[PDB]
Amino acid sequence: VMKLIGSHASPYTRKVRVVLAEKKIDYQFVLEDVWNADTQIHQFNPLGKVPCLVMDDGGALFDSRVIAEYADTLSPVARLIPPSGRERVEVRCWEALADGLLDAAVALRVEQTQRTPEQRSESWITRQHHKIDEALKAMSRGLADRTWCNGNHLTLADIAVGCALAYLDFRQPQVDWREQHANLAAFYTRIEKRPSFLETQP
Amino acid sequence: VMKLIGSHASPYTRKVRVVLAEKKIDYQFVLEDVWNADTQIHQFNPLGKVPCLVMDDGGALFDSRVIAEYADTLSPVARLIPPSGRERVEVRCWEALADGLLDAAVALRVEQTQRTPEQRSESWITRQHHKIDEALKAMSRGLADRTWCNGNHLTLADIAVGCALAYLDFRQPQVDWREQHANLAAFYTRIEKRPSFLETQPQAENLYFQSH
Repeated sequence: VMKLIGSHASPYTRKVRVVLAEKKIDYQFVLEDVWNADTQIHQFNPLGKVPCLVMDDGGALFDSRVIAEYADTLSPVARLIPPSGRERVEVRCWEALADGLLDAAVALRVEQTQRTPEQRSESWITRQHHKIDEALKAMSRGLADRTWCNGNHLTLADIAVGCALAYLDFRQPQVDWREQHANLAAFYTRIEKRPSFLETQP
Repeated sequence: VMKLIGSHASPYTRKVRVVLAEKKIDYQFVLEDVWNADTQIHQFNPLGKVPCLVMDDGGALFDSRVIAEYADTLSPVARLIPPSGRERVEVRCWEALADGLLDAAVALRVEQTQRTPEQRSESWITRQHHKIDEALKAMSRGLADRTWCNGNHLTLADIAVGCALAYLDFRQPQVDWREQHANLAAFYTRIEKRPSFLETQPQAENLYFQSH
């Protein structure tokens, strides 16, 4: 049974867990705290980050984009990444946009947990908030009046976006993205009802 | 003609520029300082980062992984990403390992340029150095005795690793990765002489090739 090393809070881990649920791939979830000085994560991921997927042969895979892509090939249930052309690049770019919102949101969390008050930079905080604001605007423009991010079915784009919006609710709950972007609010109301999202809340 | 927004120093931009050169895809390189208060980057990439590839119709693509992947499809010259199976995933994972080394080295550059001396965190600096150390060990272990990271030819894996090692030479020269890992030193000697690498050195930021 493949092992996924991660945490319940990690939104990049959540992206992978939603993918695995949507693909109906069996796995064992192994919890690790990567921020603790005595973490053992470097035995498996040289970058010291979660998620990391460890196979039966002991092969380790990372990061979340690589794992999600691999998982899509492992099972015939759902079609999360289009095989080619315009649709594939669109889906990859949506994943990058969502991962970039996560990067900014996680940076804001790291600024509070990994730096003392004297080490914190208000210009850095402002900069990450601006990225989140701009990413949300792009997601809203991109989705427009459509049900799905790309094509007419669930893809990794939807999963990635859903994880990003849910992570804002969890760690930046004062960011009122629903008020600014009604289509993203409606999108999330739909996606959060999926069992894959229900079973992977942070 | 597509426009690539980037900087000479940016190693993620370099990865894309190397890919574009290997693929023989024409593009216009548009220099941008994303750290300037007057930057225009958010008019193209909502994340405010380089590289960003802008198409004839104004459509914008990011990040470097997505751009490199798209670029491999645009031309029949070389195949930088295997179409499937085990080889594709291995190449994607190699790219993530190199990009993660870059993430740590860039985090160090940000700790220098975006934090005052009073704000700098020695624990954060140590953490990123540990990631670079561990990434280099994995790259060395993974490459072993082979000529290329994956299969019998240059792939995106080799390009990404090359840009990472070059980026350490450029911003972190005290990391003696050559002395630590003989196989990486030999790998880099082979890859740095490729025209795609020669034409994209971050050191070209200093305007040397505009001298007569």
